[PDB]
Amino acid sequence: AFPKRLEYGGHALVWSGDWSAAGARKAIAGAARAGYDYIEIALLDPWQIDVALTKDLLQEYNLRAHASLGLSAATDVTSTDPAIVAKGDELLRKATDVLYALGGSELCGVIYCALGKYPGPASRENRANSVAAMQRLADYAADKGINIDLEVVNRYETNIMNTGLEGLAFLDEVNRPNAFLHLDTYHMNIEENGMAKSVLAAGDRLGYVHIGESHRGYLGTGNVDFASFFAALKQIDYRGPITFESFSSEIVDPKLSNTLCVWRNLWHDSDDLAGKALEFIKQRYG
Amino acid sequence: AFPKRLEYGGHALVWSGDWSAAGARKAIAGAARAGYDYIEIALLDPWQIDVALTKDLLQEYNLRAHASLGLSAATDVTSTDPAIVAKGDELLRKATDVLYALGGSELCGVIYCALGKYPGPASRENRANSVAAMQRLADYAADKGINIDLEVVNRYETNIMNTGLEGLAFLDEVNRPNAFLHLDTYHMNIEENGMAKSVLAAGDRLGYVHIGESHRGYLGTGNVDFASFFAALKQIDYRGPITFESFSSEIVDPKLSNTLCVWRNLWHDSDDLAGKALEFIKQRYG
Ligand SMILES: [Mn+2]
Ligand SMILES: [Mn+2]
Repeated sequence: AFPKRLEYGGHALVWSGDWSAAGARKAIAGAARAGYDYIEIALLDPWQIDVALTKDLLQEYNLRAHASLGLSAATDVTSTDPAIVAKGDELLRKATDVLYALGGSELCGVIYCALGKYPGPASRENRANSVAAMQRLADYAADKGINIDLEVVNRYETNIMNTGLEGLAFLDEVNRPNAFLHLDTYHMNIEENGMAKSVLAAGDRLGYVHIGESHRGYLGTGNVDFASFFAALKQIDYRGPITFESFSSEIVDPKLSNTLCVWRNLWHDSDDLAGKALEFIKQRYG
Repeated sequence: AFPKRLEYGGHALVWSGDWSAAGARKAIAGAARAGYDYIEIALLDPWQIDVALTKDLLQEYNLRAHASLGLSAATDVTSTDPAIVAKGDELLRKATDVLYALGGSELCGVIYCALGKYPGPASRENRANSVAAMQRLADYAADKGINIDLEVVNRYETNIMNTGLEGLAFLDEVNRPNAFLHLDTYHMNIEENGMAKSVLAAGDRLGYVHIGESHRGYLGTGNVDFASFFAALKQIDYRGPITFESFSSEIVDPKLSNTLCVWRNLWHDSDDLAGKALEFIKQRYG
């Protein structure tokens, strides 16, 4: 395990739909302006990012970076197609390399399967292929001082693990010291038996947190029991990354936004949303 | 509007994954055993129902029947392909005919689009095509004393309407006296700004209700603010069908279950689930 600290991050797609030179400056300036400790960069295509320019931007705005991504059908490490697993391994190493290059310590999100709506349930071979891939990734990450955090997402985004309890079981099969559980209030709101059970069960195994409202808009305008969730984090004295995650048709990444079915505009003012989000969070945890 | 009354029902998939002679009896017996007033039949293929056998089963167990369905890509009434919209019209009239033969009064569910994940947001033409299809269905249903209830579902299941407010606007465009809004607490838990706003807004336009827990499992083991929702229903003095809807890998309809991403086993004992659900509901609304 590599060092974790209580720090507050904003997801790139709060500010930018793409990670062009401009997009990168806008998001990084955005997060720094709002008072975030770090930006979480979406690395669905880790070859299109200008790492040197991004590194300069992080220096310029005195801001840290972690990275999240979701694999695609072409890079699905659950695939019983060895070629498709190899493409996944290759993308996760590239993502790890980019993250290392930016002085990052956390690779999180849906890194263990294709992000999206599977047409049917996962076979044991799908899960087995997933476990073996996170072992290979954890071993590669470990050489570069990087922790991986597997994000438990709802039934429409993965067939592998939809609850923290399922994630902890999968993690025990992975059995790597730098592999952790990643919980997201948005996904918890759908799948979990209250907002506390998975956090209490995780303890030190919880390595990353996403704060998202039930509809993924303004914090406090949805159904998520944040009082419950933040109570649970306190009970295990959680000290790791907490990134605000939000999606509106206002800022769209052609792939990720349609994958996440972001059909409505829940906000327009990135700075208002991000500023209010960090306030909301620090009021209830810190 | 055709007569509505405050009556309690269970969704077929609580007991049975198919509507074979055996599956129909199992669902109807299950509903009757728990003390439900009606069974809600999933009619995704209305041609496969043995209507006489089902009619005999309802008589035998002294149970009423309502019908819910989702369209598929092949029958999507939002399609810009006129042949696909005509297929939709044809299926919805077969569903209506079936319901009519069972002496039914409510065709509800995702009757206005293909149930599932859309690759992108709905155009005005998609919505216009939908409204016109629901107008044609409503006029056909009216001749057979059948109301249609438009079920608002989360972003992963439709790109047409994701909140009650959006559903009410769609509903006003349809402008038919036997057309109503259908709310489902499972979908509400995701998309809605609290559990009261859409219900207070709907008043007499709310024609049909589904009771689903946040994870579609045991009522009261999830995140759904039922106390808020039932307080809202009381405010508008709702007197219509209330269906307990639940999905577990324990009982699989090969199509519906996978379309709804039912990866997890949230129950095994249909009778225990269904019995506790009705009690839970009648305790909070009666
Ligand atoms: Mn997330
Ligand atoms: Mn429903």
